[PDB]
Amino acid sequence: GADGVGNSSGNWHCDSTWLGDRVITTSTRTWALPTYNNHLYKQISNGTSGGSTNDNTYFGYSTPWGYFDFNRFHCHFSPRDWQRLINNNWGFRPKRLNFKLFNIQVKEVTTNEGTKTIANNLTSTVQVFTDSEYQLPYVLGSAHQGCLPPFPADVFMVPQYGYLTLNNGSQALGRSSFYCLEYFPSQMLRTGNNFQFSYTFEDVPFHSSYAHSQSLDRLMNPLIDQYLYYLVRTQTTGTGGTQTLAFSQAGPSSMANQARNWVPGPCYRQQRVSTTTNQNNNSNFAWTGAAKFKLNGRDSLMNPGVAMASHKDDDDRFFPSSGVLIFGKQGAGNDGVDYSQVLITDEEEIKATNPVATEEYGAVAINNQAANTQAQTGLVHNQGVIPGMVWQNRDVYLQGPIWAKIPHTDGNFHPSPLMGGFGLKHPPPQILIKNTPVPADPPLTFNQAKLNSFITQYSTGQVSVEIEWELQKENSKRWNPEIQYTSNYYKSTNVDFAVNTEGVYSEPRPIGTRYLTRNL
Amino acid sequence: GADGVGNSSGNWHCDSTWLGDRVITTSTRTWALPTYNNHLYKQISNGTSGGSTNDNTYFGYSTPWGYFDFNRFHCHFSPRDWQRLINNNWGFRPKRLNFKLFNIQVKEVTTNEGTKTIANNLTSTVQVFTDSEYQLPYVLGSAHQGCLPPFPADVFMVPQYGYLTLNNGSQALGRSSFYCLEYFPSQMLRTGNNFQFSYTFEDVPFHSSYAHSQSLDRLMNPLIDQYLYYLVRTQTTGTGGTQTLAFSQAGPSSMANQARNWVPGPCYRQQRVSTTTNQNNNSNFAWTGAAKFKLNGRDSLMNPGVAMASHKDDDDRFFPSSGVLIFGKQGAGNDGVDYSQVLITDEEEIKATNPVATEEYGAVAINNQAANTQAQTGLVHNQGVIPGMVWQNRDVYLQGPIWAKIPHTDGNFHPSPLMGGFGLKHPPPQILIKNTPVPADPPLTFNQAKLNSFITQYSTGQVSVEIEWELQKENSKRWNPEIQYTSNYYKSTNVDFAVNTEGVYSEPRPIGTRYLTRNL
Ligand SMILES: Nc1ncnc2c1ncn2[C@H]1C[C@H](O)[C@@H](COP(=O)(O)O)O1
Ligand SMILES: Nc1ncnc2c1ncn2[C@H]1C[C@H](O)[C@@H](COP(=O)(O)O)O1
Ligand SMILES: [Cl-]
Ligand SMILES: [Cl-]
Ligand code: NA
Ligand code: NA
Repeated sequence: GADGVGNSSGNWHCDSTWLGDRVITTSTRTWALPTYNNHLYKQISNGTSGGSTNDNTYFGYSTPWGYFDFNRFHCHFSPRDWQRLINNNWGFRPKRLNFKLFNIQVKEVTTNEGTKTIANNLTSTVQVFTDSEYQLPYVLGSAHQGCLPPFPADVFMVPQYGYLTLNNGSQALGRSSFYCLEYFPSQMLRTGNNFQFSYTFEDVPFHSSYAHSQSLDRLMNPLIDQYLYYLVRTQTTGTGGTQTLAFSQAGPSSMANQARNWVPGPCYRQQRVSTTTNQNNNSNFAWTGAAKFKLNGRDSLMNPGVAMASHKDDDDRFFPSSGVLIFGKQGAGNDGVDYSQVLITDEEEIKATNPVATEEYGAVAINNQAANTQAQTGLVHNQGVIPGMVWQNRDVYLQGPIWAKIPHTDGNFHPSPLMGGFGLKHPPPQILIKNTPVPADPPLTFNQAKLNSFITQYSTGQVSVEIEWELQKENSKRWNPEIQYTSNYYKSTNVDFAVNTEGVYSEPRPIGTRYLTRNL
Repeated sequence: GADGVGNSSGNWHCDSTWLGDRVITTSTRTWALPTYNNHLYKQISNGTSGGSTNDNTYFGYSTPWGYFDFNRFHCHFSPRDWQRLINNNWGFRPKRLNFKLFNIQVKEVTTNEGTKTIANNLTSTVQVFTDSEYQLPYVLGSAHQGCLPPFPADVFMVPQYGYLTLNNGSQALGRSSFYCLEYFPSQMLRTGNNFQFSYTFEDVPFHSSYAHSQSLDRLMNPLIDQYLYYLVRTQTTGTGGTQTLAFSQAGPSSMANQARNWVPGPCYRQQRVSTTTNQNNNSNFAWTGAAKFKLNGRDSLMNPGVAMASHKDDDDRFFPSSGVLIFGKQGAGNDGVDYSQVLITDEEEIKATNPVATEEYGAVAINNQAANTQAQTGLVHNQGVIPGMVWQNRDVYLQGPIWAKIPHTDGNFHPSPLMGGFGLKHPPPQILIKNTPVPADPPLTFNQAKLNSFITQYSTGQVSVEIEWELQKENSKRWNPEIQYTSNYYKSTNVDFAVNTEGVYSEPRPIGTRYLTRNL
């Protein structure tokens, strides 16, 4: 038969294939969908009143719908695969994908007298649809939990969909928009029924898997001397102290002086903090210290900020308070976890072209030099883009994000997601799922009221995401061995990126993308 | 319909057909699959610490998967069939096979208040796949229990899959590899869904079902005398005792002296032990006595060793402590069972070309003979292969193993499984099965955690293995009746290879392969 209950409505594909440039990832996981909001759209707001501050106010709605998110690299990549990709390519980018939902099973749970039994409702349905026109608030790219699990074996719960609208305090404005998912043409399923579609990534720039092997400043030959001169002295050396103009040709020895065609990238000052406890000043400056941007009278934290080097050499302990991504160690607590639990990423690789996060961009003269007045200079903590700058985008990690929807705005600049990734105008459409409400027996005499009693049930099934990535091979003529991600030989009680003695896959550290080195 | 619940998704084939050389075996058994490891991959290690010795240390993983093993002769052969094959062929070998899984039924068991009920989950699925590329640690050929039952009627449990990786003590090394079965493209089934495939055995040498009827030493005509001489005496006979060189032509009477073109096979000394209790020395030399090979600082027992004759004639009671296969009598206990329970196989058939297990290979001179110094000789307990050797491989039994995967190594010698069988580089692929986890109702509010609650269920179904064997008929011109496996006429209370009064099929003794005799 075509579609029956005693028939697999799809298969399990979890494979990675490398041919030439194209690497194909395929993942399958087993999901479970709870009933959300008792089949109800609820208005949710957080007020100014009460303990909560004004910066955490919001207005929105929580829907009875769940959504499928695969926006995390680890979903499509095995740790071993991530290794192959990082260690041999100068870049890569998504090309197309394929989604599938199958072997859907709906169960109805009954409880009597502390006795609980779960069996099948076959006639029951499950609704699915894609926001192919992008008419629904984009949830994804907010780094929200609920993406497919990293380990294929694990079975996961489907995230609940909800959105935010313009708000003043705990109130909404005239502008704020209320969306109803049901007002969307969605496809329905019964077990033996399957859903699926395909999408093709708009053209996007290859991510850089290469870390520079020349600093922006050191772009010139040591042996030669520039044909240009610079002002070397305003005053005669020694006792005389009489103003004079002396000019010198910037040479190899005087490298700093010599003129350059390109200058470092932009910077927003980030407060510095040291892993060692003692060094830090004894105040709770987590918030007061941190850089932030104020929008509509509300100050939001600048996380994770513009792309900047985490630390200057040998300052490894240092990190921006808010200027890097942080990943919890497995089993880590959501609130107030200790330092040991967290994995603080490090973006030092990009130090060569990008400004250090914790230091000034540089200095600019504050006044005209005078016969009486002395020259002055001021520091640059906040530096915007100017002609001649070059820079590197923030890195993605095996457990990082992949893409993000570029806001539909009149304009924007270098729209590469600040958390790292590919910026798409038309990203993979949001996939929405929901269990169709099955009413409990209605009262015998007609009632104008809307039914408030339903059979309790949840659904389960497999999901498949297959993505085709385009690689960009290395062309380096570097004579010496390059740096590469490896797993240390030395013995240990547990294996890296494996299950422990209890059956708990764990990702020991974040894994960057740039190991291979390319010239500037 | 094509695939429905009320439809047999396969039939029962249990037949043997003989045409010409080709004998075709077909078996079908009914299996049951329990849930394994609560749907969890678990890290398993045995430590140096505690009672366990260092030689029993290991590191590995236990998977939620089960595997189908047919690697035992009795599965495909009826005892009567084994008889026909052994009693009329000089050899045979596997040619191709066909596997099938069908009539899959998944049951979900419920327990309330000490009340247990088992019914059907139809929408539930079962995953299956073959390691057609050999990317998974090879379990088979380790003589592990869990192969299809010998008796067709019996219903069996499916073995759990698990593997081992490089370990130091209870720790893993950097090299050690962790495999995830789910990362394998596997096919899913619902009842009315069936799986199946075919494989063809790489070319392999016919097993020898023939026992030699000439000793390697006695390969020459009695009547004739060799045209070659040997050194018969170093000293004059009688009183004189003065050195002289005397040479004689090796004749029929002096058979031992005469030169030969071929010499016996290799040997590793095996400690001798007698079935009679009194003869044996009163010490627990089971381990201390036994020969062993030390790998990576760990001593493993040499079981079952190289192929060697169990005993010289009339030494029938004797056997190598570790140098023969042992099969438990039906109902025999796993640990510390008495001698009566066990069936100790006997490889005396091969004594003619192979060295006796318990005796030295022979002797070699230890020094140069001297006018003053006397000649000396030393025994050879360990003897490696040298030009001119010929030997017989170890026999397979009706309840023995069939093939084994030749380790993917740079080199090897005469790669015939030491436990007996056919050595294949690409053996029948491991067949992996697993019940797909069906989650218990999830909590209403999204949780980042991985689901830990599942409906309890197991599966059942029929399995079919069909193998085509190629025979090699006897060509003997032997005038007298040959020895053959028979069942003794004399009355008994139970029939050989039948069920007893309780319904317990039992294999009374091991059944060899070599009865027919061929010349050397
Ligand atoms: N990841 C990503 N997504 C979307 N747009 C991006 C991305 N990275 C850079 N850009 C911007 C930068 C330029 O404005 C343009 C490509 O020009 P070019 O001269 O090639 O830099 O796209
Ligand atoms: N059972 C089995 N499996 C695999 N390889 C085997 C087996 N028996 C012997 N051999 C080896 C011995 C030789 O190296 C080769 C066949 O050569 P020949 O001159 O025919 O002995 O194969
Ligand atoms: Cl976490
Ligand atoms: Cl047994
Ligand atoms: Na709510
Ligand atoms: Na276990």
